[PDB]
Amino acid sequence: IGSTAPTCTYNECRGCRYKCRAEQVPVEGNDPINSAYHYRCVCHR
Repeated sequence: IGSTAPTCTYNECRGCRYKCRAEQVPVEGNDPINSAYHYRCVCHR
């Protein structure tokens, strides 16, 4: 749908040891032009 559909692949968290997942993280809101949404990988429990 956007860029990282298949998350960042648990390897994205190579090191920790909990639940790994990636998601979209916008910064410039969205109402105005759409050009500021990236994706990152996180490792929480």
